[PDB]
Amino acid sequence: KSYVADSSGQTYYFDGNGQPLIGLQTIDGNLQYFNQQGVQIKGGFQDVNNKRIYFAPNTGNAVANTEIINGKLQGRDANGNQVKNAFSKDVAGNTFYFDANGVMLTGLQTISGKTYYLDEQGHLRKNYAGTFNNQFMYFDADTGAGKT
Amino acid sequence: TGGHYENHNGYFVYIDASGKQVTGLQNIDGNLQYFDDNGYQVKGSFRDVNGKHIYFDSVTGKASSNVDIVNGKAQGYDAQGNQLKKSYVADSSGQTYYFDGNGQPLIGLQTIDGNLQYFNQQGVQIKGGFQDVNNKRIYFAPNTGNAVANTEIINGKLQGRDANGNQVKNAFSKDVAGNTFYFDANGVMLTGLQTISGKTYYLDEQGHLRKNYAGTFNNQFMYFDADTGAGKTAIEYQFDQGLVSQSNENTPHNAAKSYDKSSFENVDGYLTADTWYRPTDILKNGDTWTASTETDMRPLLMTWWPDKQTQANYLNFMSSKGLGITTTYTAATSQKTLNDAAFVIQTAIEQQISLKKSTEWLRDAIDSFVKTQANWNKQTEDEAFDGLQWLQGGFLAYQDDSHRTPNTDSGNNRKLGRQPINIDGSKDTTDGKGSEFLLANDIDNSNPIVQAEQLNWLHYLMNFGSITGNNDNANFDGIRVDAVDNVDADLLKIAGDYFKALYGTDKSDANANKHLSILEDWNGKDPQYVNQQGNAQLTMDYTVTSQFGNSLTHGANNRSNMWYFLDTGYYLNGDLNKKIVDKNRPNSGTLVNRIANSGDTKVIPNYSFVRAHDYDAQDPIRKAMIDHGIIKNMQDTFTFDQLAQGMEFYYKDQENPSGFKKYNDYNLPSAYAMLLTNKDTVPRVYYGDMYLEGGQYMEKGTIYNPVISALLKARIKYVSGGQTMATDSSGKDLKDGETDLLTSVRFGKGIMTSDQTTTQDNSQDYKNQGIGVIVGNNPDLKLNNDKTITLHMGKAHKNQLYRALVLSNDSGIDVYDSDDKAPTLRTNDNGDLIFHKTNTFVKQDGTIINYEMKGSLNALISGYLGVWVPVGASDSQDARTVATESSSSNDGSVFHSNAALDSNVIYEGFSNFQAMPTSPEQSTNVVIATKANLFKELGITSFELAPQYRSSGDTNYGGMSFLDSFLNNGYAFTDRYDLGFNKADGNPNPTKYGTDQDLRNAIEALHKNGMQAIADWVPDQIYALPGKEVVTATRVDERGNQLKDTDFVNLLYVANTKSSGVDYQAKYGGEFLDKLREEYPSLFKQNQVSTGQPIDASTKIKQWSAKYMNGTNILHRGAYYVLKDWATNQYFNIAKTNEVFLPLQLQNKDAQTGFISDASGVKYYSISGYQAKDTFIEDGNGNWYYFDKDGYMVRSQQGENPIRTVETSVNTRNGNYYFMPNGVELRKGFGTDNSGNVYYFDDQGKMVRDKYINDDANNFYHLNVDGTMSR
Amino acid sequence: YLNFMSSKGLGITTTYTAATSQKTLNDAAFVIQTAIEQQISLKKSTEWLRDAIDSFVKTQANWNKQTEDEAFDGLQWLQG
Ligand SMILES: OC[C@H]1O[C@H](OC[C@H]2O[C@H](OC[C@H]3O[C@H](O)[C@H](O)[C@@H](O)[C@@H]3O)[C@H](O)[C@@H](O)[C@@H]2O)[C@H](O)[C@@H](O)[C@@H]1O
Ligand SMILES: [Ca+2]
Repeated sequence: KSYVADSSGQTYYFDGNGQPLIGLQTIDGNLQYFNQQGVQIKGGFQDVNNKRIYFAPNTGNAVANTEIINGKLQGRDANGNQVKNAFSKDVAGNTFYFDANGVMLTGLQTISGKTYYLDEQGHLRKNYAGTFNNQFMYFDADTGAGKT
Repeated sequence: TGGHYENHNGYFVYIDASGKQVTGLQNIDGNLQYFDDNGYQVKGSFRDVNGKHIYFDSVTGKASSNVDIVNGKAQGYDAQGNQLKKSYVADSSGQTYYFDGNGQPLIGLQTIDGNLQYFNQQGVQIKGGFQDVNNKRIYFAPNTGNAVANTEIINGKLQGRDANGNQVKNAFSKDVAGNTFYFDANGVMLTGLQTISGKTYYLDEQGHLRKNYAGTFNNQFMYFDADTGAGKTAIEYQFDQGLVSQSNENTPHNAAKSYDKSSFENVDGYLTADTWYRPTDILKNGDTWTASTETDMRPLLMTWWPDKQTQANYLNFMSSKGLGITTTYTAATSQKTLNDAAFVIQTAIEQQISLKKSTEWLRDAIDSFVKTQANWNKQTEDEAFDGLQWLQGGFLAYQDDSHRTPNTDSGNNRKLGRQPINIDGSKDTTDGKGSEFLLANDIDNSNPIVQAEQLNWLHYLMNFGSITGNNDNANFDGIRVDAVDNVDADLLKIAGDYFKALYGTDKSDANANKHLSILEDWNGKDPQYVNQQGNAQLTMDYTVTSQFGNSLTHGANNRSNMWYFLDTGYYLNGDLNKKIVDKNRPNSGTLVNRIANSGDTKVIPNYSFVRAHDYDAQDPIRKAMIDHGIIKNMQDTFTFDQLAQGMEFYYKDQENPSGFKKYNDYNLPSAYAMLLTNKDTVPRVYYGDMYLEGGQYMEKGTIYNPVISALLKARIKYVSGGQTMATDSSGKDLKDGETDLLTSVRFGKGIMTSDQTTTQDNSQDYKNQGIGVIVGNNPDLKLNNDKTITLHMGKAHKNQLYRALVLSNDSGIDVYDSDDKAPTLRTNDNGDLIFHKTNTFVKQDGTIINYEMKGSLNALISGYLGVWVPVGASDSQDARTVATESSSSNDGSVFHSNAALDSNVIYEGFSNFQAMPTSPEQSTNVVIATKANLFKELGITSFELAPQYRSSGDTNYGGMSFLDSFLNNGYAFTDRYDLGFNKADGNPNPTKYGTDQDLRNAIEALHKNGMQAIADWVPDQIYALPGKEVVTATRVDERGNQLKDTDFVNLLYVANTKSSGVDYQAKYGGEFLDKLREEYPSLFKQNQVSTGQPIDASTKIKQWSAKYMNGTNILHRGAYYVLKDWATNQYFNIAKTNEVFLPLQLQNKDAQTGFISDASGVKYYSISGYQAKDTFIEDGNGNWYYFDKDGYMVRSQQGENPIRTVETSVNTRNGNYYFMPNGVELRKGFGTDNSGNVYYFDDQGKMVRDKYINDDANNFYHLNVDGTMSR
Repeated sequence: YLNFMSSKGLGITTTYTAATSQKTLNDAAFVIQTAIEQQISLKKSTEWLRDAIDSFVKTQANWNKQTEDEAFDGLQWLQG
């Protein structure tokens, strides 16, 4: 019931019997994946079951991430479900918003009666002041929502 | 649970199940959130509740860890709002602090958990950069922040920095990427070949140390170590086993008493890892050798092993069970030592046999050990889950291999994936090839003998009552074809022509319709093939089932508009005014256009549904169990108790008054309203929409029951004539007034158009017929005050009074059983019922009523639904059209979509997730008999019964069990002809649904009530066959295509393929064919498409075996469970004494094993004593070698190319390898040829071509087509 | 100051912020002054307070090294 790093800095988890876990496993709250050889997947996607999940670079924990499918950015949540009508992060730390059709949004966007500013790259901008509606608007450091 | 989320002025509010707006901290459905005094929700800010300081996330508003500047200083906090001590915390901007014993952040250099880290003046952790701490200079890692060696470019020269921040001089040092460099006395990185401390290393142009790199460095070959990159000469042989004799004083004793089936447990003559044999003598009690008696069997692995690796594992494993000194033995261990050790284990074994007076304990020890080994478990079977492999872990295709496995040869049959669109194999190279493999053992339906047997079974079912009870009223009338796309499409023709011959289905609609038959045919091109072939069975119409998913049935919020139901593209330019049909579209659209269907243009006859036993049931019900932790995987095995618990949550979710549904489908009444009013379709109704899918059969009705029941009885009364369909909508996007509310109308018996005022035959039936349906998918729909919505009931219904059958509102859907109890409304001169935002309706006598055209949300709807009928309907009014006896059509076809066919309704009267009957009286088919009446009066003309076949149950010979099997639903079965017969001891043995008598009584009862009974025809597979055979097998995907990266090709495998031969398949198999060939010769003379052959009744199938199968799901036995000699690659066998092949130890001959040099080269002998020829061999230290046809290891010469092309008996291994002077195969590394060109060789030694290749240190290289490295 | 003196048993232990109303803080400084004069009479001394003030003063960034930009590169290695 412990992790071990080998010579190459690869990571296994051995259970109650000393035998390595394979496949999807939940360590406490943490969700992790293990390949058929018992090695922990770190810093990459992985098609477990029906869904598709990204696992973090050093912790190896399941988290939201974005990848470019065809020529369009797509968003992936912590459960491996693609994101529609919601905000989702990538591992770098940027937040994006994806519409009903799963496509990332760009520019100034009014959602649920509040207004957020997304740059050319689709990054949600926080602590950003600018004349957005041709009228001054400061975008919150908290949630990026426009205040007057 | 049970409170909705609302957004006001940009903020989230939560309104309770109580109906109260929520303030304060609240754990809602497992998420911790906060709302201020106005009831708005907080995100990306900290709040104080009790003595807790809790941050909530900026996206979700969910409680999680952060750092707050509190007064002057930084302080960390957890998810529950406790100040953290001696822990890391990451803040909102992804930055990291470490807070000490007092909660105060550490600053400057520090060591934690053996890791050296730095913190800036504010206490933030430095990551991914250098840092001048003290006098020195240290790099800290990107994510961990731990101190590590790194290199930076000073001036134009790379420099190296170690973990302590000192620059590196006269040593090796890494960079973060992973590359090693060497730096000289003057600190400068070195290049090229370098000799340091009496050893030589190769550094490329970039100064990277190259490991596992072969190349001619001194003009003389040199292999650079995988460990440290130090050059070896590769002249010393690395194998540690010289040629040794194994024979000794025990050989003759442990030798086999006989070389045949007497003395060897076997399958089809071959041996397996867990084979036991009869040794000549037995070391009884470990004391005295005594001749063996027939019953004294012992395990092969006590005496023999396939390789030293396995031998060493056996010894260590048995040691661990108390049998010997516990040992660490490796393949490197000398053979002599291992063999001596095996005998001391043998001794201990014989001692525990005398002590326990048993061998069962050993059987279990051997079994356990055998599954330890990768070659004898699934790891060598390439488990995968993409495609239909999702079900069972992957498939094996059996092969025609007359040399090794002749009982298993199919006679050049096994045509795979001859689905409708690929019946002639013309799409075998594309994705259009059918997925022949689905579940369990896939039957070879491309073999004419098997095709005949499927027809025998078919006849048996259509005459089940005559055959099993001499009751001619207990016979099935039609069929459902399970898994059409996974079988050879010949079966359709076979079935079609049978029905033609016996029932004259191609004569008339009355004959055709007396034997209603349906197809589970999911491919999008199946409908048009079925129609080209004359519609012998009805195709499904997925296009409508699909659109229900998108527009009503699936999801909340985003849904396709109701507009999509029209498929306006059917008409040219979507011009409803002009209505010119589009002759040449991209082969798309809904199957039957219903915008203005006057019955004038012929369409493909079909059945349609909203749900099925296997559509929108299986997945939801399991997602529910997963979500409540009852199982972990969709494939996981679950018990009935596990299912019952999960079902409670499923039901709770289904009937949720909130109106939100996590697992269940939305708008089901509204979906059925459309299904049951549509022209040119035979609707099918799912038991599970009427009664609950779990527990006992008909135990409790669903909430939707009354509404759907009403729709069904009204369909008998009012549904006939032409149809129109429109929406208050023009496309994806809605203009100002537009509601996207759909209006569907039927006119009455002879009325085919809006503007038609009377029938041609002057029948008056039409006046009290017809129906109006209005449906929306928007529960928040509110009309403009101006807006009016219209049902054009038609010019045949001028000035007529209409009354509601069904109306939605905010608490449910009201259902009106008769004209008096319902609100009426009268049509105008043109025959339109006009509706406004606000309506005041009058009952015919009773009262005046108020009603808003308002979207609603509750358990029974998320949208709008209104249905209206003409008042004054007779009690026995019947709008159906009876099918005519005349030969209406010379088109050749069987079914025709018309008013007669549309007068049918199929009821799929079972669920896969029903519980097992608690008593005989509650068995499904007993209940069906007593309740037949009820279905007559809902207008069901055909009752689709579950598959009646005896469940294979919990029986499982290897590989993944499936839910069909362990839930006993009847899709997984062992005996195809056992439908609930008693045990031969006389005792009852019902299926899940009851005995054979219960079934015949159930079928008769349906005929007594004017309904047909449909038999589920399941020709694709059969489960859990008790007898083993040895097949030749290749690992394949659903389509029977070999996996790309598999070495499992044409290997011998023990499968479970043979039937009991004393079952009902044996009794009734092939019996009725002779009778039928005599009576209808043409059936047996007609050629099938896929084969060019007719069916072959010259051979009867009373017992299944592998020769009639295409394959199986993987059985977790291993690629080499069937034992083989590595040297010759010949498998051991003892069937026929003329062609015996055994290890020489077992024949008391001398088995010599090991590597031996001679003047020509090196040779190798396997443990079984044979010389290695034309095979690859792995030594005890893990190195691989290739021995050519002559028997000599391949090795590179001075001045010659080390790269050698191999063509072996083992085809999968063919390729280009790089053999060093001592014969070692290069693996996972670069190799230079004699000319200085570099190539790369993969995990298995093979050359790689035409692709980019990546490195753990992020170096990228390219390999051209010819193999060379561009880089 | 109010939080620090509170923690020594001199008042209700408090989280006060710069956001707290000036009125509330001033009232609270007086209830602390009162508590102070009691422990001065009780101990008949002011040294205890001298040590309490010293300690509190160095708590504050403007009154300790944090606003002095401590560095150790070059000869600054010797004394900061
Ligand atoms: O003990 C493991 C490790 O813990 C720290 O590093 C963890 C992790 O911290 C960052 O990412 C965390 C993540 O947290 C929230 O989701 C934020 O809102 C995100 O912006 C943020 O990324 C950091 O980015 C990662 O690089 C890092 O792995 C300590 O720093 C380590 O020393 C310690 O070993
Ligand atoms: Ca098949």
